[PDB]
Amino acid sequence: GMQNLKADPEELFTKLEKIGKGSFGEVFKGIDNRTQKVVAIKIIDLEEAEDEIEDIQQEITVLSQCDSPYVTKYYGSYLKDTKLWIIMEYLGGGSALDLLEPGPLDETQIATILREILKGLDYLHSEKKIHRDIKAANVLLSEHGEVKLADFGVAGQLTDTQIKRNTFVGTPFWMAPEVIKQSAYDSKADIWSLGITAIELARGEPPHSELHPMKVLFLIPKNNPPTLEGNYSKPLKEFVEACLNKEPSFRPTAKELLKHKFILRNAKKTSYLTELIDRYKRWKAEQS
Ligand SMILES: CN1CCN(CCOc2cc(OC3CCOCC3)c3c(Nc4c(Cl)ccc5c4OCO5)ncnc3c2)CC1
Repeated sequence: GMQNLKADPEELFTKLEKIGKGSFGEVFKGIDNRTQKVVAIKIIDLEEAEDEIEDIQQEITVLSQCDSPYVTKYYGSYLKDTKLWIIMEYLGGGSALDLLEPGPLDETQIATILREILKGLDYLHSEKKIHRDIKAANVLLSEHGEVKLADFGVAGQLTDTQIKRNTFVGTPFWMAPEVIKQSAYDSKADIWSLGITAIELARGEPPHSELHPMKVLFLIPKNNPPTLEGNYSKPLKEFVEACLNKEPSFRPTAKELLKHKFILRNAKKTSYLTELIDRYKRWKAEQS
């Protein structure tokens, strides 16, 4: 099971104020009392959240096996009475979805964000892991513009005896057709979700965003794949099209997409993304 579970978290960390909800539990800011670095603490009431427990175990397992600058760093899991503390690196720049709220991105920002997402997917997929919930809300940034994949709550693991998954998980607007159909699928599902995320970064919202999620559960397998419509560069449109193939084996790998024209021509230093982070802080501060 979970061999490296720890105890007595408050000997090592200080729990500070609530900073969000992780659907499983609450998320708190915290301090590593050893380094004085800020951490993010997700507290899960084990007494309450009873059948997502197998998902909790899954999230912990996957995280404890990841070591990448492009994946939210995992400190450890701590048992404390009826509570499980999952302690991770704090990322202060908000999510990519947050950064969209004040207005449109330009294609340099879109490419920069996508390139780092792609480095994350390359890492995960090389580790036979599948994120299965790629969307802007699960892409978090440090206050200086580093970009990491977050929320491994439904991440899947492939093995020598299980080469495909088939579980119905993810977020409907971003889900690949084969996942909705619960066919046998793999990392190529993440590549479809990446394509929807590209549209989301460009347009602000995924295709079908105004419809009830249950509707899209039939629309996505039925309809032709979405395309990126509007006045965007040809390489961006082709990048999206490449990802959004109904046939999974025809989608490129993350490795391959890192050499796409759109990425090569437009991605720049992640530090430039602090402009976006500042735009959000400004916007959020004057929001009524
Ligand atoms: C103007 N600003 C307001 C302050 N803000 C800081 C952003 O704060 C976070 C919030 C987190 O919680 C998430 C809840 C789900 O949506 C995304 C935000 C962070 C986070 N969450 C987290 C997730 Cl998603 C999954 C497992 C976890 C987690 O914490 C420990 O275990 N992780 C890291 N940093 C967070 C910072 C800036 C803008």
